[PDB]
Amino acid sequence: YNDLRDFLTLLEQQGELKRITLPVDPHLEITEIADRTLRAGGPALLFENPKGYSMPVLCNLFGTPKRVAMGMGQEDVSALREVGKLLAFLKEPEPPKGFRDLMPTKRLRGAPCQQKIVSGDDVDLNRIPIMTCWPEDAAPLITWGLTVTRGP
Amino acid sequence: YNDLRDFLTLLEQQGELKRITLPVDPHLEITEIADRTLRAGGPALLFENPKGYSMPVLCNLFGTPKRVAMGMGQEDVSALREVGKLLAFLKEPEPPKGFRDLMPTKRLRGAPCQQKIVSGDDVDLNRIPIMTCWPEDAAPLITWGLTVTRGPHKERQNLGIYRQQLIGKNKLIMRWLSHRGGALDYQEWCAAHPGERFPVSVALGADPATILGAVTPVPDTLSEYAFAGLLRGTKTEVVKCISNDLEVPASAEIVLEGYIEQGETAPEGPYGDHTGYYNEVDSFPVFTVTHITQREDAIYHSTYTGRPPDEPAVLGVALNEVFVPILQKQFPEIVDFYLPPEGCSYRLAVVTIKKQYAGHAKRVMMGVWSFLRQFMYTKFVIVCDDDVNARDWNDVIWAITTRMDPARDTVLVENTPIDYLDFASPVSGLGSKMGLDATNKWPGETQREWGRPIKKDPDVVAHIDAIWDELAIF
Amino acid sequence: NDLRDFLTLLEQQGELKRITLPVDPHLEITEIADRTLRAGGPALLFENPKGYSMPVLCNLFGTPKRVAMGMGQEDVSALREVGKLLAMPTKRLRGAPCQQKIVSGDDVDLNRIPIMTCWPEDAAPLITWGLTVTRGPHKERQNLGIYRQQLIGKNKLIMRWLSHRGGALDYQEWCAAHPGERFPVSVALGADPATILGAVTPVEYAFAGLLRGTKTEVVKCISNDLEVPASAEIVLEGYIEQGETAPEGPYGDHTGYYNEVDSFPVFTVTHITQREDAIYHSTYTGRPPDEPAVLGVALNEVFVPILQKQFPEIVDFYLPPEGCSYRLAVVTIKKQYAGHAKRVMMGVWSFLRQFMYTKFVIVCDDDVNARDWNDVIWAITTRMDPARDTVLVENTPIDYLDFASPVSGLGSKMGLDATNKWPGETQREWGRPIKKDPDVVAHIDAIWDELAIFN
Repeated sequence: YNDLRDFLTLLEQQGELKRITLPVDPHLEITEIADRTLRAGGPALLFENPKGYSMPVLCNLFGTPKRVAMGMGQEDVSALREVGKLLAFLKEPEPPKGFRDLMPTKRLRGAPCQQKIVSGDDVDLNRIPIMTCWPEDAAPLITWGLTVTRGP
Repeated sequence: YNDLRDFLTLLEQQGELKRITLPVDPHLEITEIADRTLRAGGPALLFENPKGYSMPVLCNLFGTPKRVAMGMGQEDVSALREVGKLLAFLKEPEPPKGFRDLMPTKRLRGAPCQQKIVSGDDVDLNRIPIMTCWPEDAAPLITWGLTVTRGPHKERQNLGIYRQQLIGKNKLIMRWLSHRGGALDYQEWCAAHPGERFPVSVALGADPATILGAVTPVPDTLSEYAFAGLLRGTKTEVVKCISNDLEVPASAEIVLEGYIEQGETAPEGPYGDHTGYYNEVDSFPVFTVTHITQREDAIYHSTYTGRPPDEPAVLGVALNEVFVPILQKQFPEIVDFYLPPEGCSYRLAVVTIKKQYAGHAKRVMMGVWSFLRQFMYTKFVIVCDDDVNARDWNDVIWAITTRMDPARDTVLVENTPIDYLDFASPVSGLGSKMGLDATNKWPGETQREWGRPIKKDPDVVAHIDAIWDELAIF
Repeated sequence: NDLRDFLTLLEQQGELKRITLPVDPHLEITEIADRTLRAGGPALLFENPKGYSMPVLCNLFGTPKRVAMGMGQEDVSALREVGKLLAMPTKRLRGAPCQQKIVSGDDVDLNRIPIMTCWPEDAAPLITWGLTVTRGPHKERQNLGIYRQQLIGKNKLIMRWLSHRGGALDYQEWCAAHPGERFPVSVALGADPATILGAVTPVEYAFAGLLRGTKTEVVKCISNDLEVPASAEIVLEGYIEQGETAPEGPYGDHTGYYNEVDSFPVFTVTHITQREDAIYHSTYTGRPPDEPAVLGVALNEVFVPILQKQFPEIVDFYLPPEGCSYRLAVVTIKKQYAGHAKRVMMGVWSFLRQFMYTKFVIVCDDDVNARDWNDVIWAITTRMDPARDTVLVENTPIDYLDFASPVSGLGSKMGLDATNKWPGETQREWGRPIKKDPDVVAHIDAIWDELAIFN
């Protein structure tokens, strides 16, 4: 609801989340487990013992239409239709000037995403359990994470 | 503004109206005069001396895009775009229940359209100067006048433009071509109350807004009359009928009330329409007029259809100016969207976009044949870049001929839906469409060095643009 | 008689407007002439050209009625008899008016002439008209031909010889017979309508003659033997030094695109024999239609009678300017059987050679005005079905310079059968056109004035 953590506690309650405390390698091993998992329904996976990393790797979060729906505050694949109706309506909010005579972003000061910080000299990306997907892949590849940019 | 009369006094002041006090026959003579008139700009015509009738015949009202615009409280052909923006916005008024937590019709008691009344025993339609258009036409035919009907269960009512043949002193033919509008309310009433007569009313000479509202297509999320209100600025004043609950505009000039006797039909004799050819005889429902109500010194509004430029043809050009923005909102690449009258108002369209990638032309193509319902029957689409005037055949032909390879750049798709009356098709209601993009070809679309087009200097076109009037060339 | 005389009559008919306001021959005249032509508009005489003395004549052939008067025929469709004619010298005057003024040596200076620039990206000013005269080193018969010459010096123009036959052929042989010797050349600007017109027709000086009956008058050039028209407003007598070739920067042409760079012979001007109060005559070639296109339209009338001898059913053959006056054709005929339109189609793509490169052919019935898009589109949209009425022939020969074809010199053509379909072609009830009875037309005809509709 408010953040990812809350979404995972919700899913874990609904049996939609599984924790693999067993040692797993983020180098194409996580994909294999995730692949089989997704290929058979399967819950979101949370590997808390990645070989050589301290960060648990969370994947296959939206591996089911049910979970995708839930992630949108609907908890029902069908409800997605209501989201379509909304999208349509949002396109034309106000009328032209001729016949017109008839949800802000809450910015905080502090943020949990800035609890731990490192910069410049020491910003080793190698500390993050970035995973490799297939045997012929070039190198580890960040796959999620929304890139934010602004026009000039 | 409020009623037709006011619209004509306005036009007459602006030199857009002319009164032919000379004796003229509503039997194909008015058409001839109107035709020539419309074929050369010409004002709306008001014949106040029809041979054998007391009602002056008013025609060619929307014979110019200017006058069509004015009739919509805009007084500018360009302004029509604002009407398109409005139409788009009206479609989605309110959000779904899920995320929701974050212009009425002024009915009067009395009405000038009911100043004079006759019914049943004496409802001679022969008194009205209904005009005949072409020499081979079957008989006099009412051409304007919005037909009002109501469904057997829906409170909302529909306004329709159906031509009506004169088959009796009090019988007309109701030609409901479409499978919607009044035609739907009838086949529906027949179900809900089989055998019982279907109520119908036709209003002749209503305010330009109610007329144009009936013409322009509006979303089912709004009543025809309602739309007229936005256009006009004020709510439209309607009034209850006499033999039914239907509502007709109170300022209407003449109003015909009656019914349609289930099963009663009649062959709609040949008539020439927009295509410029005669329609072949066909059977249709017959409207029985039990009541004729009109104003004092009421004038008969009428028109005609034939080889374009047509009275309706120009209305369509003016009406297409409103779709442009509705079309652009969907395809921002579209610069201009035009449908030449010569192409029978809808049979051909020219689209000019800002090509941003190979194969783009095909998208706008499919777009035209699917987006809006008023362009599903057009069988010819030409796609061009923004350096060509979609409204100038010299520019379009140049494009077709210089930046196109027939076999390579033509898209033919078969067995698409087509107008039941388009005799030129292999089979009624089924035909093919042709798309021809004449857009500059990009690498991939071609392997040759494309030509560098001549582009006029903006400042020069701007200079002689000012000194132009000083240069008394014409 | 001559140019000066043709302008008189033309103005006598309200077909020639003098422009007193100062207009710049640098693409400003073009912008004006271009609007004038596209919308009817009479010939234009720019009397007050910016930065120049002599006035500028432009767009005199921007209307088929002017091209008609340019031979006293008054009949645009009178060239048809000329075509049928395809089955008389000059009068070499001694001392012509076009020699009332003469200059030479380093006194040439072409910058003094108001030669115009047509488009904002054009290499330099260009001489669109001009009757280029050349005498081969063999026969005593000189050639004409119109070639555009780019200004590249106080007395240097680029002689852009298009094909390899005609004026260009001379220079070639000449270099062979007389290797290393300067090749005489001259260019007349302002010859009478009959002369210039005849200059642009496939058959040279004789043709112009027949166009006016009486033979044309010529005059020996002051620097060479070439005989230019006596009625000329100004003559450029010079030579083309062997081996001297300058690059002709990009110029917009009749197709409405810029032509890539290319090298051509350079005309060295040694003399400029003009006349007192002489005017400059030129045109412009840009996105069609343009002065030259609407002119070829009239010239293309000499082929109509040749096409009719072979295809009697053809009622009218037209090649609108918008199609580069050769790429698209519209033929109206008196159909006599199913599939008739196809026979005509291929007839267009094969009979005459000058027509075998028409990319688009539209066949219609005689009740259509091939020269009226309101009638053609009507026919196309009301009597066609894209699917079966379109003929697409592939891998055929086409303009080597037409970059729209997939390959140079090879591409496809499209035929449009917009004729009324008959029992074999359609299997349904064709429509009967709305025809008006003359009695009612006649009536309002006699009443039209009374009805002060527009008065």
